[PDB]
Amino acid sequence: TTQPALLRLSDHLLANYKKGVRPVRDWRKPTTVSIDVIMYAILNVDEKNQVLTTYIWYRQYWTDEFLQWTPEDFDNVTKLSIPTDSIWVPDILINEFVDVGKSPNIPYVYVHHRGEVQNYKPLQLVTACSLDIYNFPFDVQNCSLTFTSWLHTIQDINITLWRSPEEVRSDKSIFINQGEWELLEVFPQFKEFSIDISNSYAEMKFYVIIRRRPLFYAVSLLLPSIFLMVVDIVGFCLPPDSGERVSFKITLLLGYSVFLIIVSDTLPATAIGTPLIGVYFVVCMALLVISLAETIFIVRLVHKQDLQRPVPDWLRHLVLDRIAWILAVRGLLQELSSIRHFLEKRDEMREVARDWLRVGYVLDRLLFRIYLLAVLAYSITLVTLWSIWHYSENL
Amino acid sequence: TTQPALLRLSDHLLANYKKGVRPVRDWRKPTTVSIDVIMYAILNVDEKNQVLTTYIWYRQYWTDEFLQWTPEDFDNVTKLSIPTDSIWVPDILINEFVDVGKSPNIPYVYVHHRGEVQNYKPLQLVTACSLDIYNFPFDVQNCSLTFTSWLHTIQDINITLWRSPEEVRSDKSIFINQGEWELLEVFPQFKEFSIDISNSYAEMKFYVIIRRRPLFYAVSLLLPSIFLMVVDIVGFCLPPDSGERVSFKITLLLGYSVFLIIVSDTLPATAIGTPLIGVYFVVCMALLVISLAETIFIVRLVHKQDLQRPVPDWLRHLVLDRIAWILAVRGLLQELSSIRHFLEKRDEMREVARDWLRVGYVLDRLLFRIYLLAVLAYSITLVTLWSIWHYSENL
Amino acid sequence: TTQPALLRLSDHLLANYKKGVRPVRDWRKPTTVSIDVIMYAILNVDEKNQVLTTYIWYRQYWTDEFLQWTPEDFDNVTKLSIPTDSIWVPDILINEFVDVGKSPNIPYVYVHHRGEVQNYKPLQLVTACSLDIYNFPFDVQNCSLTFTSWLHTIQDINITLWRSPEEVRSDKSIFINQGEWELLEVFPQFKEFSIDISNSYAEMKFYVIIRRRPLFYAVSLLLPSIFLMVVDIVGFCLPPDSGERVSFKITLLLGYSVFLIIVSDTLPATAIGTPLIGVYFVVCMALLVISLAETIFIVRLVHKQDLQRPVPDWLRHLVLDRIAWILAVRGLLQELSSIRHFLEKRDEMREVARDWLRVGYVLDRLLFRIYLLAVLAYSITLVTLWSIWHYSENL
Amino acid sequence: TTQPALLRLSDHLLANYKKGVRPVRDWRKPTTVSIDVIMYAILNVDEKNQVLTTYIWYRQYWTDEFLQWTPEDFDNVTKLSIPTDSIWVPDILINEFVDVGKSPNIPYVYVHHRGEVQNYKPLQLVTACSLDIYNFPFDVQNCSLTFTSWLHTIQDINITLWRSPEEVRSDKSIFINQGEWELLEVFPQFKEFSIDISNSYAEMKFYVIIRRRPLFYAVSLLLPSIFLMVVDIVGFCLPPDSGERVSFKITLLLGYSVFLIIVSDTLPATAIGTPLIGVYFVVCMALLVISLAETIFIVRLVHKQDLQRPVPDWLRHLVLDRIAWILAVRGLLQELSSIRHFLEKRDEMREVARDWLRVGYVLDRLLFRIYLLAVLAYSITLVTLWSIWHYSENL
Amino acid sequence: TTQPALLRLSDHLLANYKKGVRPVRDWRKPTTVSIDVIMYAILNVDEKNQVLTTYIWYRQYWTDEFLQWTPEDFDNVTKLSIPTDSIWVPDILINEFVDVGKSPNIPYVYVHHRGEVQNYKPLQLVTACSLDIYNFPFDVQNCSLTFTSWLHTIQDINITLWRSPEEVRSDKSIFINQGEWELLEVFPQFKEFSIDISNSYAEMKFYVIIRRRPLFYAVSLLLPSIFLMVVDIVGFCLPPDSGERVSFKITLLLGYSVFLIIVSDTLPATAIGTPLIGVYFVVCMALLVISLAETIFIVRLVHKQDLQRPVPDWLRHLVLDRIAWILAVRGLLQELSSIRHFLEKRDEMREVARDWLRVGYVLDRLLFRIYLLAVLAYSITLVTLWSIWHYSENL
Ligand SMILES: *[C@@H]1O[C@H](CO)[C@@H](O)[C@H](O)[C@H]1NC(C)=O
Ligand SMILES: *[C@@H]1O[C@H](CO)[C@@H](O)[C@H](O)[C@H]1NC(C)=O
Ligand SMILES: *[C@@H]1O[C@H](CO)[C@@H](O)[C@H](O)[C@H]1NC(C)=O
Ligand SMILES: *[C@@H]1O[C@H](CO)[C@@H](O)[C@H](O)[C@H]1NC(C)=O
Ligand SMILES: *[C@@H]1O[C@H](CO)[C@@H](O)[C@H](O)[C@H]1NC(C)=O
Repeated sequence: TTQPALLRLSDHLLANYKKGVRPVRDWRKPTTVSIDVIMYAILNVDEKNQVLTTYIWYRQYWTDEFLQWTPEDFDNVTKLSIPTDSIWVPDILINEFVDVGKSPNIPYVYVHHRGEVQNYKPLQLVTACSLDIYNFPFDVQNCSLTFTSWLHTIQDINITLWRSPEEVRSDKSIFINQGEWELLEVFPQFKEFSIDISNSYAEMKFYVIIRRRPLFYAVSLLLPSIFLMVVDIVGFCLPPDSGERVSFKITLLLGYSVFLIIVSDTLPATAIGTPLIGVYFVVCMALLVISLAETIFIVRLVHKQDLQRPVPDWLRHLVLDRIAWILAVRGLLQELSSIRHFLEKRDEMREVARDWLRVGYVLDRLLFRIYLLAVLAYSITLVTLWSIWHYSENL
Repeated sequence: TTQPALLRLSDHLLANYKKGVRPVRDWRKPTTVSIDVIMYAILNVDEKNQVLTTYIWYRQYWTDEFLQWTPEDFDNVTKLSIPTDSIWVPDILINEFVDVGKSPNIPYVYVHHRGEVQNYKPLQLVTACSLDIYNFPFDVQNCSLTFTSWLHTIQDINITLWRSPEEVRSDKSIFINQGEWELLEVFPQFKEFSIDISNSYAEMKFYVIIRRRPLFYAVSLLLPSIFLMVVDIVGFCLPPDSGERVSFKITLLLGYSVFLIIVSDTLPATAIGTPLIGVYFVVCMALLVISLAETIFIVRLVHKQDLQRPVPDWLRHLVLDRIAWILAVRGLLQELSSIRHFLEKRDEMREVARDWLRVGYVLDRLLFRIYLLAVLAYSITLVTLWSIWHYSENL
Repeated sequence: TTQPALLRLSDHLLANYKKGVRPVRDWRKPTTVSIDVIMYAILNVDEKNQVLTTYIWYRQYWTDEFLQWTPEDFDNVTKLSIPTDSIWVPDILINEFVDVGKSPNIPYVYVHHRGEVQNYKPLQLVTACSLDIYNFPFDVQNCSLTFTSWLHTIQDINITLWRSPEEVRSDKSIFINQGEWELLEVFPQFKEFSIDISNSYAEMKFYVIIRRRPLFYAVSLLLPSIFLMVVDIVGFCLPPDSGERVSFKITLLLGYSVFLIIVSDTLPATAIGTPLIGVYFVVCMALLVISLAETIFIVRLVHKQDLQRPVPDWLRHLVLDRIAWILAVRGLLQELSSIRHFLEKRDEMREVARDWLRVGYVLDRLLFRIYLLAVLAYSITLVTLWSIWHYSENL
Repeated sequence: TTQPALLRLSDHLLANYKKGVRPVRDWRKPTTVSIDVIMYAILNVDEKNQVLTTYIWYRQYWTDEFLQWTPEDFDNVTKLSIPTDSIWVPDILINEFVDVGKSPNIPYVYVHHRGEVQNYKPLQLVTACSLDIYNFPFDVQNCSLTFTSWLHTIQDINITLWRSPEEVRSDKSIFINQGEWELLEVFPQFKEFSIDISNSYAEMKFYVIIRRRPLFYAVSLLLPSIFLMVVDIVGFCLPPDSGERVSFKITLLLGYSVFLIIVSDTLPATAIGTPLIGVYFVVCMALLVISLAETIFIVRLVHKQDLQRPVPDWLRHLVLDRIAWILAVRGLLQELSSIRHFLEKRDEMREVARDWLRVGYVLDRLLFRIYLLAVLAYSITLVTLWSIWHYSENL
Repeated sequence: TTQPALLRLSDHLLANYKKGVRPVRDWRKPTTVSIDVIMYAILNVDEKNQVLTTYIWYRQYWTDEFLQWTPEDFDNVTKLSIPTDSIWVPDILINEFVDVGKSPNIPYVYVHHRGEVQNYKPLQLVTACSLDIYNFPFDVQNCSLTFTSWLHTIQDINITLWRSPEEVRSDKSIFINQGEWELLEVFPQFKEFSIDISNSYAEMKFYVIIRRRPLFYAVSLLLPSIFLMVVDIVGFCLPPDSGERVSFKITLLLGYSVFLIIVSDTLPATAIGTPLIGVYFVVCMALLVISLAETIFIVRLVHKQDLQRPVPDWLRHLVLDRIAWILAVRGLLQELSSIRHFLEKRDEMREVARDWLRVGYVLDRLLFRIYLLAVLAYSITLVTLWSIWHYSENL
């Protein structure tokens, strides 16, 4: 007619159309929603409140049996857009979410032909996830998102995947690669959910694989922790007996405590787990404290009237395996002989006070061995963490 | 007829239906809402603002006497879903809440048959609770949630439990066990509420039992506080008199103050209570300060012209119970005898300055006893706190 | 008739009813709103942004002359509930508020009989108040809430109190007593408000009296500040002259600075006032600094060639009131006499360097007096603050 | 008639009334909005994000030519209130704003007579402003608010002031004077805005004058910075040469660094400017560092084998202007003479090591002069800042 | 007619007008939206969450074929404003955004003539961007904003630029120049977007060029880092051998660590990059630590019984290139000769302990060379960063 095609097509469709009833002619046939997920960016991974922020491009389609027309009647048009609030829209929600509402709504949907309705929308999802930092510098996380209908059972709503699973697994078309986390794989999975003997529901789980970039954390933390070899080589060659070691070890302890003072403002906080690097740091702290204490005992003993046991019961264990594994003229001469002792009184002080450096080292040597074993353990665990991080790129 | 069943059933029901009036044919019969609560996760327990964040799956049903139909008239269908905003929905609210609004709405409800209407919805509840941290590492909390109608009295609205109470007590089907707090029991309870002589209301209280996981806090706090035995064994065997103790005790005091500097960033803050562990920490601080002061007095006395009272009035109390519980030739000889005194002047300095180590220990020994009693008290209170924590799993 | 009573009663009332016009038959009679306030909890008192968060149960009623019916016509029912958005609701707002919107709405109101309409609603009020912390540990606050209509004058809207004032003064039926602040009195007051010569408005002020619980702040702050007697008794009996005091006072200054380092994370921050306890703390700091400086001068003078003025002009003021208020044989003997002076050269060093401890104390004694006066002032002001806090419970 | 007056008056007005068209009979006449601004409180001045929070009581009126009636027809009533959402309301917005939405809406407006419509509403405005802290303790700020229509040009909407400008300049009727900032003047101003050659817009700028209260900041910051005279008088009279100054200056440097450690938690942060007081503080820090360094050189030189140049090229400049601006008997006697040198070897050590205190002071005296000039500059700039602050109350 | 023109024109237009259909008579012609962007202010650049906050004045127009009229029929009016919610409005969104919703809506649009509809609105955009701080003090950022339709393809919606590109490039008419960042260029760009073989979309990218103001950061950070020349000139001229250097270098290390303690509260935090200035700071820290260690070895060696290798294998490399690139009378005489050795025993101690200052400097000199090279590198990199910053103003 003279009326333009789109206006009278919308009049023919939307008038005498009841939004709020499931668009099926036979109620025994469930409606099928085919959803798709495209990854855009990873905005934040809190790893203290166990929640991550993500931004996802989302689309889905279903069949609306009451929106059908013959094209050549309405001037041969095969697609139009009508407002979302005037048709039936299913309720698809995420099971795990903390706060949603910063994602806007799109008030337009295509109704292509034969009832094909398509919805395009962005998503600002803040979803709870179980984030572990056991291997902090080299983390690989394994988070899930579940799509389902909160009310409709599987006899009313089915969920299917839009594309083939392989395309969804490797889809990095619009991802931002200038952040901190690197996307690896989005793995879809279908499940039937039921926690009671009456009703069952359809779910579509998406597993998101992310991986940290360790360069920043390596150059900012590991090399100052490589300085344990510096402290070892400055504490080894320096005389272990009374000298400047006590003071210089104290200064290095203050420095290595200032380092962990700075580090605590950068390492993540979590109330259920701690990084293994922190375990190695506190082990190094304990060994430094025991080293300082042992140096204090050795300094004190050989300079404050050493009365150590010559042959105590511990000597047997000391020697069993440690040495294997690791008129007035007469009065004038009398007083001259009496005052001649000043030379001895000036000389016999060092010989008194320089006794037992030999026995003091039996503990410094063992503690040096402990330092080297600790450093070797740190190196091997760092290498194996890097290996586990690097082998995760196969998926 | 030719019209499909669901559309004309919705037309028959919703047309000439007035939302806003209580759906009863006789106004003397109150409507009964049967509610249920399923526990999902404990997102946050603030324990500083006395509020916890929780996520609960919720459902309820009531009877709508104006939504009834004979199935075989409408093509034998016995269930349909209609929008929530087109029927009467009761107002069930939580008495204690700080901020709600991050939980979305579900715009669909089943109207099964004979007026059975079911509502399914998630809940993001941020509810105030009285959280105590007296036994911080081993806490067991006891929080409540109250469901009632804010306007309708008990003559208009009754609240009943959906399932049997035993099922609600032990329902951990969908709980997340990868967090910090562990769920123990959800105990329902019915009460009739009235704060005036005219109106009474129906409530349904739910008591949520949670329990902290102490592993993280134990390995991160207790063992550095186990190092009090390290400080005791390094302060005992080291000479108590003038030597290196003053300085070494000062260094340990700086270290044990750095520890509580770090701890204050991890211990919770509350303006109405403090953990008992903090009480033991400050007691240890006070004892360390008194030890350092006593060492300073002992160092000062025996090296700066000791003029202590030989037999003061305190000697009686010192000995009563402490020792039980715990031509020119003549001038030449004259000047030789005069200058012979240099040996004595060089020798009689140590004997002057090494007087009274015996009396100085009467206080170091007692203070060592005080340290051991404090450590024993710490150990026994830690054991009893763990026992109280472990016996709470029976419920 | 056959139609049930509630439905046709709602039809008779709400149909041909215009929401948006004040429900009076004669426009010269103002409508009267009778409000009531019940106290539930005090969620937060910020005392840095001068705002407090409160939770109040609220109710009010007015007369709607267009909602009237004869009961026995409509099957003898004398109460019903109708949606709030379908009738006229007055605009009652708080004058002082920072952010509202976290309190939900109740979409139901009773219309009892003869036009009696009742509204029940919770309130999440975040209202600005003038909070002072002059007596921080023992605060008693005096905050107001004002209820009025923002547009309607007193010729259109009147505000009256629901119950008698005495009941509102003492109403602690549902208060939570497990928080930090204690409720004392809610005092209603009526006022007529007008800031221009044309229009006047009706207000209903509510004064909320709250009171801090000082136990936590006392046990956490006062006793370490009771340790000023510890520092006084360790600085008094220790020799004031050159010895270990300079160093030990330095150590106590570092400790008493670490204390205020910790305290600054717990004391409240306010840009218009400071607690008097902080004034006493900084006075103690200044006195400690002046003590350390005076000890440095006394140490320096009596050990570095004292050339003080014997009788300067200050001696008169020093003594006026301070002492009241507070062949070759000849050469051989010659060289022997020359070398005999070594005894004097070894002995006359202490006598040179031990001059004037007597004059040094004239300042240490006065400064000790200053410490005791400062401690007495601290004690008396703490006692009077506690007395003012305790006498406030009469109201 | 029998129908009450207000209901049929509202029926006569609102029926057949089209909201959404500008209420003028002739479209060539712009509508005039007469606005007013009343100041209530200044909630926050961020001075780090360059934004302030304000609370303003607001009102405006315009003429609605379609809402007119003869009073004696409708029972002689000359005012009524009708809902805001049923009439035409202009769009008046602030040009500069960061976040609005915490101010509620008032759903009622008076339509007095002959089309006089009045709107009363509160405002929660968070507006960006250029805040400078050059004179932090004594700031006077100069912030603007602009009211205009975002779409309608001046041919459609005009903005006029309700009252006379003088009344708006001095209007402190409802201001809260218990905060931090003091209101001085609200200066209205009219401008015609146009950034293109086609369209012009009408604006009404309001300049808000505020002023800080300096008491808190003075008593909390200036007096500890008055202690520079304390450090000057303790560093002047103390011997400048080797003694206790190096150590005592180090202790004062640690104290004066602890002071600025505390201050950094209270001084405001701004990325475009710094207070001049901070400049004086860092100048004092630099002068203290140079003083400590110069003392170290002087201590080192006169005690470690001084080999300074006697007459270098700098001596000319040193003296030009600085001094103006500022058998066996023979062997027995031989060995006696040889050993007689012990007296000289014991005596000639001080005379060697006490050389050149005279030359060392040439730098300490000059640096003392620098300290006094710095203190004088600090005092004069503080006085002039106070004078500028005090003279701002004339407006 | 008697009815005023605007009311009946609005009646003629809006009645029988269907909002929700694209306003084209022929559906094969896409609608064209001509957009414009005007820059107002840069509120925040987070550079830790990789997001910036911006405020933009925005406008656009399109053609509405169903809103057309002949002017002289409706009393010769050629423009009117009608509510936005009563006509068709396209959906133009930004691809990258984190949170929107603090920008209000303007419920009025001009419909000029022949279907010309204009929309004016402000925008509060919080958009994600890739912010780098490699050259922190002198940053130039390069951020994008993309405008497109989220649903409509290019066959339905086209996007064109309102003005010429040159005007948009240089448009600083209403910019605020009192902030931290300086606007340089807004560069528009058109692109056709398609990530699939079926649908294509039209985009309009806007590149926003901003530039930091370095004055504040220069005066607050660079000059204290210019004090490395102060530390170099106080560590060079001071004797490198045993003396006061160890202690004075320790004090400078504590000062230069306090500086970076203060700096960490002002430097930005980013998990993907670090400023080069921080790299130079940590290099200076490492060199200071190695200097202190080398001084400790040199102090220890020449004072604790030096037993260094005289001619080790390292001597060849030491000398190859380093020196090029950089009765009783007999007994009386016997005892006199025996006691005559006291002079030698008092004299031969310094000569023993003053051995090898010559060899110790071979490392201090090299380390001084390292300091000068580090300072030169710092200066040249600062100059080149300033040059890159200054040359960016050409665009
Ligand atoms: C629609 O298709 C028919 C048959 O294929 C064709 O004749 C007609 O031209 C098409 N519509 C238009 C508007 O061209
Ligand atoms: C409904 O039930 C009747 C009787 O049980 C049965 O005959 C009929 O087939 C059922 N409806 C349908 C659609 O099959
Ligand atoms: C209402 O009151 C009348 C008279 O008191 C009484 O007869 C009647 O039974 C009452 N209504 C009902 C439903 O009982
Ligand atoms: C309105 O004014 C008229 C004339 O002044 C007066 O007679 C009449 O009484 C007034 N209306 C009422 C309701 O009194
Ligand atoms: C509109 O234009 C016509 C012809 O140009 C003119 O005669 C008429 O006066 C104009 N309208 C009005 C209201 O003046």
